[PDB]
Amino acid sequence: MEAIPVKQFVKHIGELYSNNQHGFSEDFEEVQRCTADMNITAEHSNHPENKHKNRYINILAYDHSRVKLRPLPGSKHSDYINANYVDGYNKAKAYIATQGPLKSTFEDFWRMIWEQNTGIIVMITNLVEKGRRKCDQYWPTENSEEYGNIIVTLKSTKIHACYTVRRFSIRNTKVERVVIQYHYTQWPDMGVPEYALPVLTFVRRSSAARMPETGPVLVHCSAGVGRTGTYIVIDSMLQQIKDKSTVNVLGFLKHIRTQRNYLVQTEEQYIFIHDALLEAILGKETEV
Repeated sequence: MEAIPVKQFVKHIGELYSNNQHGFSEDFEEVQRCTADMNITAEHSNHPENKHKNRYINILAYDHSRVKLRPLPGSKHSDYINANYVDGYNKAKAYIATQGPLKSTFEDFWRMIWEQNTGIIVMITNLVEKGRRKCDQYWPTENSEEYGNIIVTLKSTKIHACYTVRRFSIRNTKVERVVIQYHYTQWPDMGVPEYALPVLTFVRRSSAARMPETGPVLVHCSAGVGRTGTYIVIDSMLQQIKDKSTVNVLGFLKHIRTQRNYLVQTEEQYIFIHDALLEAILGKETEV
């Protein structure tokens, strides 16, 4: 895959903006089309027994990269959750991208967290936005809550200007673990954040929280495609910049689009990614 030095990437961004953002439009159009003939299937998502497990009927999890739950007694499709492994920078399956959990999927959600050895949750949505339900509260407001065989206890809450951090411990009663939730809270009902700096800080801090060597970082918003893809791309590209002082947004995005549908869902989001990376490059840190 063809990466470009930071200095060239910065000039490339100026070019994508020019001529009424003509370059951004052709880029994203290319992204929108790039899997159209691959017949990537999602039969499980579409199976009538999993229907109520999906937040949106047209947002599916591709079969080849879906996260599978261990089967349950009783049960055939008890392995299904609307969630996919997604690659990160130099590390396959660095993330799980999933929808905002439904009440009917709370057990599954926490079971996946257990079975995957996930230690970090990144939540990029409020429970309700502009009066619309985006996600259900899958964690205890206080003290403990049991979700099937997993007992979740809220240990601490830290509220920051643009995000909140919650520390849980979770116990499997089939028979411990720390799970930390980074919840970005400052998000407009329409469009992308006006300023990238708050988002950059959230990405930096939530990303550093990833301890070796634990399971994939779970990233979700509402549908688990738009803001979720945006986060995955920014996080990955930042890591690539720190490592090699090179960037490749379009190539990386086309790649992860094979892993879950609609990752980075809108052209506005695609543009935001570049604005965010530009400000990261201008603001720091070494070898630019």
